[PDB]
Amino acid sequence: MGFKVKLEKRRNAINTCLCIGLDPDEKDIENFMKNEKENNYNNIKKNLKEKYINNVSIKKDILLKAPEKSEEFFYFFNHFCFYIINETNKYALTFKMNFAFYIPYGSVGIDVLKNVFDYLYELNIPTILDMKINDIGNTVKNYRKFIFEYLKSDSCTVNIYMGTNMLKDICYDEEKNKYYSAFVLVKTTNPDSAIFQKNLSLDNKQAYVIMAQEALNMSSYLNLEQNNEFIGFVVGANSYDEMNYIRTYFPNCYILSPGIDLHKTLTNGYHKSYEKILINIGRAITKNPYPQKAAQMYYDQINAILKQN
Amino acid sequence: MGFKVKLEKRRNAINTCLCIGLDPDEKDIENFMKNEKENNYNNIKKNLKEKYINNVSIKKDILLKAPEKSEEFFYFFNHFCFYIINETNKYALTFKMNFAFYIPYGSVGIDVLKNVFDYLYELNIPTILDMKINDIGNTVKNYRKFIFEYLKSDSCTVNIYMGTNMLKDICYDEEKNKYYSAFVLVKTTNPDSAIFQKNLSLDNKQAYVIMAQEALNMSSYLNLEQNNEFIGFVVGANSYDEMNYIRTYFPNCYILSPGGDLHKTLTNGYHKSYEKILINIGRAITKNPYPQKAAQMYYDQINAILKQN
Repeated sequence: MGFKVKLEKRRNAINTCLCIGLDPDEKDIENFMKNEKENNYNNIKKNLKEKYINNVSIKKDILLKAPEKSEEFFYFFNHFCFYIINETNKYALTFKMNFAFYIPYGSVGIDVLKNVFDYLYELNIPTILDMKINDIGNTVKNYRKFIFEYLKSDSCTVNIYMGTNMLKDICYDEEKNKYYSAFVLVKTTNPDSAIFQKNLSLDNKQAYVIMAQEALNMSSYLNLEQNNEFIGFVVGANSYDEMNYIRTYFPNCYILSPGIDLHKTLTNGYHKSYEKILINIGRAITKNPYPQKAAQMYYDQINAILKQN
Repeated sequence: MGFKVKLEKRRNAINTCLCIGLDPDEKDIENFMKNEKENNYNNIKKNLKEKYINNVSIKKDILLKAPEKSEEFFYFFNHFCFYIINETNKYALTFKMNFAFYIPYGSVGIDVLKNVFDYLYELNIPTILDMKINDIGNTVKNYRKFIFEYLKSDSCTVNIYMGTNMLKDICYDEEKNKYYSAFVLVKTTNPDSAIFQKNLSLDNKQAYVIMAQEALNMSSYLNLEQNNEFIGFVVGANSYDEMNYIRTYFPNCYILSPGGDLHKTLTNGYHKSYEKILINIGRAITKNPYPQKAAQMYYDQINAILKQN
């Protein structure tokens, strides 16, 4: 009942700040399908035995079939995500799905995305939708409906360069009086991020500092924190200077750190409530041949730095 | 054969720079469905009877039925868009679809969007997908695939606040040796737009000015101009001062102007090749009870102001 309590409770249960990124590309699905057919559907038959696969709402008929060839891509795309979640959810404080990977095939990927979020909700695992949404206020409400109503995601990523007021139409819904969490793009992984995030300035502060300041001001205006919701910051893992600054001048804020030296990133943005520094690791786990092992490795590496801090 | 070439021929054929925005909300579909049920599906039966409806690729069986109640919403959503396109397409230089309106219901809206783009492609009408995409380079290729390959869109809107290099991954595909057009967000409609677009600055130029030149530097770098493609700007119609600066200091640009006083907007950003100043009208046409007249009305006004130039 609120993203902060759900994050707090889950953090107490598993004591890590690892966020697992599920961003399946075309190679992953064909390799998964090729591997599954070669090795007698070991993972698929384990998927079909897990409890919540019965609760997904899109094409459950097709998914629960043993291994209709128009649905072949849908079948393995959906089972690949279930396999990654089933293998690795034990080490994940949260799961972050990037919408770009589910859209390039049309509706079929949104159906998988919908199943993935339904599966994660059934598992009561906190979710983040990485869609970097941005638009004018009334148009933006369609994104809020899709993200927080259709997918029932716990939070999402936002590009507020078009204004901070859009956060009012993402993080709050007057018609149901429900509050939602968001992560705004502050400092990002690309090498040319600095052209606008850094070189732009106002009142001698850099643009990402102004954007972060603008975000938190809207968080207090909307009363998010009071309703167990928040507005957080996306800070690239490689951005050590900026990450240190954000934690220094903004403690109490939630940071989501994609693009991954792990020790430097965690120590710079550490917090006592370390669900306030989510470490996103994606391809390193999903493309690793033993995802549960790879996730367990990164789980231990992050627990080492947490106690050694 | 090229977005710049396609706009050129279509502009001379119909002599207008009107861009019609197809952004159907939930009420638009209910009102259309209520009207169709009362008047024995007058417009729906007019839609089915047009030649090009046969070239849509999703749920074609369902669409060509006359008026299984689960597909009811899909049926009227798709036919409403077909109705709007059929009524107003002869006055439109291009059609701009905003992705936000097609996603809030899950996969079902993407199926409609795909049919709308398939329908418009067959009509050889230029398209713009208003998705305001932004992401890191390799993830963004998924958007380029969705926009320019799946929907076969002619152009799209881009938020380059995360870096200009992402335009390299949108407007060009080395793997397929294809070039695409895009519109970059420069100055936008909202009242809180000024916090980052205006107040942020570098060496005393405002953020939209440096964003705009950074966008065009990537356009010249990518050789878009040679390949009959371009990178344009999204400048709000209400932003008269900024529109004035953009047209003079970057002439020969493509400008897409959503969102006042139409006369002031057009003459401020007018160009001899006036397909370089697309005028977006959405709610005024699609929510008007007589769309063809409203499209013809706005068509005549903008054709009239063109003569005073």
